[PDB]
Amino acid sequence: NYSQQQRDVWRLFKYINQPSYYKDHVEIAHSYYFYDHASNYAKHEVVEEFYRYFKYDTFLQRGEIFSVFHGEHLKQAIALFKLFYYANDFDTFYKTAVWARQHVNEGMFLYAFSVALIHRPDTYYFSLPPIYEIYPHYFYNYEVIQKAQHYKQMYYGQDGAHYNDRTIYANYSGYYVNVYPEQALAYFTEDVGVNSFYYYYNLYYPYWMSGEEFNLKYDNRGEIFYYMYQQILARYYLERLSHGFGEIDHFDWEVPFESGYYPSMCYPNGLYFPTRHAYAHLYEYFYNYGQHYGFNKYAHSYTHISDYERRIHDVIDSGYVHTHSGQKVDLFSHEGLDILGNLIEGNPESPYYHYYGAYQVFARHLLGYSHQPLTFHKLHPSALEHFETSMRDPAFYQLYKKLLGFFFRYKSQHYHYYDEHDLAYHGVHVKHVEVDPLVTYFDYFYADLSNAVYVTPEEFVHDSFKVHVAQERLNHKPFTYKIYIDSDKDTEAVVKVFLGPKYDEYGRYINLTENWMNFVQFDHFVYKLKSGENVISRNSHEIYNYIHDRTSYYELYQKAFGVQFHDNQFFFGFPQRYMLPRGSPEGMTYQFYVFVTKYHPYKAHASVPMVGSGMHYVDAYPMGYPFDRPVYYEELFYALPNSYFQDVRIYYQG
Amino acid sequence: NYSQQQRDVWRLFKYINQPSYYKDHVEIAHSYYFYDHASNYAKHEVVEEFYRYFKYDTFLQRGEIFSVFHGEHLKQAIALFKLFYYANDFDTFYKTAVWARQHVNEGMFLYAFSVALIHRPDTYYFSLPPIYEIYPHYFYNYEVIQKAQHYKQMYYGQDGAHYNDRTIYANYSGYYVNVYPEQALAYFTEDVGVNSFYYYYNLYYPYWMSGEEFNLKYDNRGEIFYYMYQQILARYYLERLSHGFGEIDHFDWEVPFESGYYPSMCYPNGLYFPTRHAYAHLYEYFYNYGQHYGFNKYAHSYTHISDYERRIHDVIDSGYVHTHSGQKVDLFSHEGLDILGNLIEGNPESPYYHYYGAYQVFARHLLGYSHQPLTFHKLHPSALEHFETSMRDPAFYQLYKKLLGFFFRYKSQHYHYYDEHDLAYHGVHVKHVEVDPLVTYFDYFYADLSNAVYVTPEEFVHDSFKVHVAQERLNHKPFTYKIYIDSDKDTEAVVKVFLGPKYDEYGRYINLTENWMNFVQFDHFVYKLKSGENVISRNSHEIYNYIHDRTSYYELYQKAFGVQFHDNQFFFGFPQRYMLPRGSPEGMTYQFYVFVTKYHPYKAHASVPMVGSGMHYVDAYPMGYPFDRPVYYEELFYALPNSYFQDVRIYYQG
Repeated sequence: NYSQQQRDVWRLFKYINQPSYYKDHVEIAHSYYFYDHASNYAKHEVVEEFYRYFKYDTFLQRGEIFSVFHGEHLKQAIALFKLFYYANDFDTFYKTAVWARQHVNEGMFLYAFSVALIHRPDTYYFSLPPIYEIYPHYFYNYEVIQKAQHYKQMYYGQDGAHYNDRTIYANYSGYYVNVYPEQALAYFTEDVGVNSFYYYYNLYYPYWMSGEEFNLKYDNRGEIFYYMYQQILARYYLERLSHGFGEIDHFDWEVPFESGYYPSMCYPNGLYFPTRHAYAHLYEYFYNYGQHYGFNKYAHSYTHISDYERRIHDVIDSGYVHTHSGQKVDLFSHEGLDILGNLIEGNPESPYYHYYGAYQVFARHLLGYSHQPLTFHKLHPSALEHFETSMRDPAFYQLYKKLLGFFFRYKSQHYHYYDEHDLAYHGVHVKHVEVDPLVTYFDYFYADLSNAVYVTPEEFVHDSFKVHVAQERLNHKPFTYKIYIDSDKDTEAVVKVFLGPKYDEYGRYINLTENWMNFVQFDHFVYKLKSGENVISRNSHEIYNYIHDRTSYYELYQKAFGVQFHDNQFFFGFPQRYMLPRGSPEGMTYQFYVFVTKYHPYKAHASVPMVGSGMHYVDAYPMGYPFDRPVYYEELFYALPNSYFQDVRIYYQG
Repeated sequence: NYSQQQRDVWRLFKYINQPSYYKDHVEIAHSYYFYDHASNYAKHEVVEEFYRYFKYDTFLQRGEIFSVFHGEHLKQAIALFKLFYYANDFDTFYKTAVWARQHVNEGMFLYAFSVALIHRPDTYYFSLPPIYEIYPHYFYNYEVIQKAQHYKQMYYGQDGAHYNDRTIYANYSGYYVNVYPEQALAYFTEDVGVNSFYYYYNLYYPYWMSGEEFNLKYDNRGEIFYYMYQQILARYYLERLSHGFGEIDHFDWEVPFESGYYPSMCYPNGLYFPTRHAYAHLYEYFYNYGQHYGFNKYAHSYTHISDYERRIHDVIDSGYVHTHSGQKVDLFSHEGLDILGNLIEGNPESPYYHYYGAYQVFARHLLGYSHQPLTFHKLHPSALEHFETSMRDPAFYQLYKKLLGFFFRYKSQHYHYYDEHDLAYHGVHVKHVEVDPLVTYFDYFYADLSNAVYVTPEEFVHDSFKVHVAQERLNHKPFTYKIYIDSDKDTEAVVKVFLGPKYDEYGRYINLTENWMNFVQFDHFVYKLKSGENVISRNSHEIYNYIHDRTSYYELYQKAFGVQFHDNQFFFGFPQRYMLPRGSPEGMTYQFYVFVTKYHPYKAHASVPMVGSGMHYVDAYPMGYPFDRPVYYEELFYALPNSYFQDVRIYYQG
């Protein structure tokens, strides 16, 4: 049944670094042969491609590091995902998944299987075990994995109820070593929930998936790319303001990269993560000094980065894009932001991928600053080269701020600033907003770390060994804010609440003209107004639209994890405990912007909740609609009756 | 009388940038002739030297910038000070002062006159008008001086009670321009009181005054140099911790100076203060690029700095000093810290001035980073080259931290860490300490800015024009702390209270081993204990021993300014309103260390309160006695019964 399919899906993720020792899994893997049948998949091309990869010494063996930002790794993972996705029936998909689990590389199998599960018509609504639990090596410092393995080695017969079911109290990166100050925001950048958010966003909309083939173009994906990255940057800026940090550092490709990253994580094969030192020179000569290369295109990541940056600048200035036809494509269309997002991201929907390329891929390779692989099968990728650990690197935020500057330039040059009438909602007036005291504190979070040790077959079958990891994760006391609206008739409005800063780290007031980009979508719902006075009450545990529209969320929770506050993986999901940025004992001061507008339903492609169905969104206004473009008159945003600015102090206790 | 002499002394300081238009002053200057008499001064050599300077085109004319860190400026100022000081009777001193006022350069006259007044036997107890009022061009941005001159130009007959007695609301450096972040602590570094403190300290113990000739060796001057600069650095560090800043930046002479200084002040001759840009190269070539020099020793300030730093390193490592005899002088004596202070400072008491030189002079010249003077009479000095504006430059604090590192090295290598017995005070026990809530806030301070404009003779005589400047200066609510001591007999003890940080800017606990240098002397008094329980009550308005022992203070206040909270100028004087570092709304957390010890009277050379008389001090223990040397066991300082650590939160309101 659906419950049994869910349980089997979860079973498939146990002890990924080891072969599946379940009897059914072993039998299925040893007896099944995808190429032998070759008829149960909707397409024979996908199976033929995967067979070509698998047989003729062009496949990533078990035990090798997998990176989705390496070309051949990506090609093989795509082939496996297509094999999983084009299974005519779920039974064939399960047999293929079991075989791949037992035979295909661990990281490659995990990525292909996850993308298939979120994207398959049948298994879209399947919950997935938290990634930080499945593959913990990417989420905890090696001082935690090594301690878990200490307990595992010591747990043998003697000393019962000792070295078992033990809680490892992990610290964040800067506890032991005095790492670079930017890594002081380690409890946020290295939070398992935030990295899970980024990883699940990339699972939902992979940078290599084509919107024509996989229906991701009905979700725009360019506006998604832009809005998701801008919201991540804005939430990071809010956290930095909380901790007294300033705006994210600006960096030049031609100046030594002033920031260094010292990861504390380790690969399951005993290989430590690459380290980027302070003031690292990013030039071909310096970042390939003392290396072989010769036929590695990533060795020249600097020249490719400069080329793609130049091309993006040119297309944004002109507003005219080059296509394979070499013709003139208008970028001023209604969906010009979408075209720009596809162009910059590098997804198969890019106007000309050969010309604009994957700027982010080469930027991550260069800023990761690790040795170029001697061979395909001997690769040493950095944090920036994985989705699960990208947010841990400050260079991640600096790189994507450099990217979003391009979108800001496009909007500034080609978008007309909103006037009073465009934002006006005649007959609606937000009288005042009351928000309960916003308090943020730290609490311990317990996660099943047992997947980081090597279990014996009996232990595997019975899960006898248990080892937890406890981590201080920011949490907030539940709050409920009220919105009072005085309408003129029974209209159907859309309410959009934003969270942004009012004062910078130096206490200076930030004008909306230089502050529109720092606003974080706090809630985005639809309310049916009535003539006269209305009161809108919203709880903290009812907000599912943080920095992202998730309208069909919680119906998947009520089914999969609804058989509380359990890692969803449904849509993207920002941690409910990280919604409010850390405050101060005195209370760092932010402001909430409340907006109300008439309903504009989105062009939903289909009713079924699914990636690419278009059912995600609330309204058809541009994402972050009031602040999606530069603001030329702050007093205009203050004077709108259907708007309201309200100031709150978030209090940190601990 | 004494009151009339005080009033005449104050009159001498009115409108320094202009000739004295008082009738008596003009008559005295025009009729008097110091060389004509040549007998009223105790020495004919001083008058002959000043005459040689004054006549034969080797004197600094009126209207030229004066810098005490220029060799020939310093020589001329010394000659004038010696002329003022060796006046056999006060009447001759007054006639000479009037003549110099009307004829000698303004800055040179002001410096020589002030040093003479603080150092003369007769006029030691004379109060002096606040320096920030006498010569405001060194204490306020030019946007204030130009506005005062606007009012002065507009104030002519018409528009009465308008453009007169006007209050100019001045802002600190970073209000208009987005200057380098280190200048964010502008309300402290640019506070008139703090700069007055430094200027008056340098008036009291000039770097060129000989302790043999002027009795400054009975005040050690080396321990004074060290302790004053260390306490200034520690108070600055406390302020930085308050504002979230860290430890003072360390800089290498061989790396570009990463910090830049943009002063907003202007010279009275319309010349703007030199600016040091970010990442300034300090090498001979770079900081003399495009300049003439050729016979300016300060052009090679870098080589001299390196030489003197090398010599200081060598003497501290060896502990053996080179003298004109070229012999071996023990630096391990009881007064070895004094010898080291004289050696580093460069005062005439230096063991061999030719060999160790004035490291601070050349360091200030190099870090000031201004054009080398084309001529003696055309000089463009920086903030670091004046005593009144040194503390405004972050390079000041970085330079003197680099200096005090030398003393730290000397103490670490050659001083034995205190044990339990050395610090023990048997029979004394500090039970607990109660300190009232420490609250710091901002208030407006009004200073007479009228000395920055050019008045007509009638206006000069009647002081018709009045223009004030209002500035937000940190102030604290009055507090009273209690110290409970349980003694065994009626002993006579010395109480030493220190203020230092407990947590750094990142919330980490600072161990005493790395925290002994950050403790600021809060109070240092003597109490006559009694057998059994004692309670010591001390008010905030009774503390005169902040970062400096001033035992004979307030008897000069009760006479000169006692005919409240008026700028003293007596001894050094840390502003009473800046005693408590700025807190936070949540409350930045510091700690008070309370120490009690048996009385060790200082070797007072004379009873009369005076510079060089030795009457300044309380006890004969080394300055900052508990923390004058590195701490090898913090638990030792915690375990001493006669000690006590108490934690306080200082609350910022505003």
